[PDB]
Amino acid sequence: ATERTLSIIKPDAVAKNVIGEIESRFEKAGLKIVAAKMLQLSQEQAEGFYAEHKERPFFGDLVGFMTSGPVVVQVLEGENAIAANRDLMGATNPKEAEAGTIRADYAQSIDANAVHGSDSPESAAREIAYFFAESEICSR
Amino acid sequence: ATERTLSIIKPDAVAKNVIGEIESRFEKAGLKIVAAKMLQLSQEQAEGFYAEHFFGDLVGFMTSGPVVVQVLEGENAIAANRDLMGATNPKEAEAGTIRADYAQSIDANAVHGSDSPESAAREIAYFFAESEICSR
Repeated sequence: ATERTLSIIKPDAVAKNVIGEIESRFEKAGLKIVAAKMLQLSQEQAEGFYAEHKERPFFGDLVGFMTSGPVVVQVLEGENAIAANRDLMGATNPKEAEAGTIRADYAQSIDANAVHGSDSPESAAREIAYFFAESEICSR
Repeated sequence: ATERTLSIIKPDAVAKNVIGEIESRFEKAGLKIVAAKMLQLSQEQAEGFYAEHFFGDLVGFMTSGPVVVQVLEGENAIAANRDLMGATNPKEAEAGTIRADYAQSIDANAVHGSDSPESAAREIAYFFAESEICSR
């Protein structure tokens, strides 16, 4: 059945002005943007969201980047969306993503990998709540 | 000059999931999405926004479903957004313009766009706080 997952278009993608194309990959895969907003995270906001990695070697560098510029945080909804959005995205590391994946077409380095998406139902619920209030989401 | 303008992707376009295609239109035209949010407009919100004004029809459509409100920035953005959208009525908009390509009627014309400098500032400020617009 249908589900909702969190997707972030990251600073690097935002700065390349490729929001439309990426957004079209989602839409044309059958997923619908049911909640979205552009913003710039703060040191604290980035750290809250990525708390899971709070003691890994790239945490400091990740926070830096996810806060370095604006992003489009958004909720994608559709049939089996969590798994779907992962298929669209490709490997976290761009040099491993099959051709045609957002991460392979729009990014070079794992630092600046274009997009984020949730990896499970449990993190999908957590992440959506982090950035959106239920009344903000306009299921359609 | 580098101006800003208000853009809305109206319910009809959002309903058919073409947010990508229209967004790519602006970006490729040289415009930049410098602030955005999806949201369902309430009665007052729509009436509030359409302050300088069939009215009951406009309001009715503009609230029939979710929309994406946003600020576009870049050289001559206000009129470029206009030349891009095409004529307000799609039954007359030149081929290629957003409205001809996505729009059915003048009642559901896919997009909206600050019609002037004075209308832009008003329109932008109504939906967005300055701190939600991050130029680049």
